[PDB]
Amino acid sequence: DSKLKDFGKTVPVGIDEENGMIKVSFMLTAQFYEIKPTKENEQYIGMLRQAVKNESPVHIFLKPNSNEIGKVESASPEDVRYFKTILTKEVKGQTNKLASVIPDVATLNSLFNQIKNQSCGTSTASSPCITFRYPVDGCYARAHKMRQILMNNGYDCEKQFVYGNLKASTGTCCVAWSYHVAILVSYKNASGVTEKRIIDPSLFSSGPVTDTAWRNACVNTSCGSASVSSYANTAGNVYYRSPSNSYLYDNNLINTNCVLTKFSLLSGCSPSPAPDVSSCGF
Repeated sequence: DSKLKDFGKTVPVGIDEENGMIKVSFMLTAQFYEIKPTKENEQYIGMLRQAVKNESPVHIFLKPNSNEIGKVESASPEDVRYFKTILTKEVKGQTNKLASVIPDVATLNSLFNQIKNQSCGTSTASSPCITFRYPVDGCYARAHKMRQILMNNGYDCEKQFVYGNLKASTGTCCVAWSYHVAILVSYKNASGVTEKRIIDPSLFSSGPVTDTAWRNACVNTSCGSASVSSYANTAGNVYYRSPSNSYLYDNNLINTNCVLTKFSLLSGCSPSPAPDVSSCGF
């Protein structure tokens, strides 16, 4: 209805009960949404539970200015068909050939610098800049844009998706996430042995870090309760991976650039929830 905020259609991917609240996660967005387990909400909650089970879409209405779900409606058959097409079990490899392994640490560091130079809030960056300074949401777009920079240099990489009750701190404020993603880059060390590091300037400004260290930064207990439930490594071209191992792609960065543009001026841990990006297509 008009009193509720239309979030649009999405596929819920997780549901749990924490502190008398039902916490729901959705595809692509890293934000949690909540719904109170009241008698009035029992059917909405059931619709969500079944949709999580089956990875099927629903239509979400939010209480205004909040992450609280006020209503859940069924998705159309056109919706079901549409979501099955974009959130797929069809695996599509990267078409143009690139080197999957960076030749040395010096080149890894060069790549890190090129990526960090594209941060929103730096004079070196070109539009759309990468919105590292806005950790609330958009990890998926930041990671895909980071990958593009590697590809501009003739390299590909992996993604690592980590999932759970995640919390991270900028040093001055906290965000909560249902998942996070960054690029996982393979490079040859001094002895020619392949090692991997995450690059993620939204969490580590200094340089590439181990994935172990990066996942730890996603469970920052100074922010509240946090834990990891899973992680998965994927091909770099995967834009988003669901907890059911379905893939979403963004091969022309249509979605990536749209999201980065939408968040371009945002910084810190507000606004939360992040602005609507449902209009960004693929």
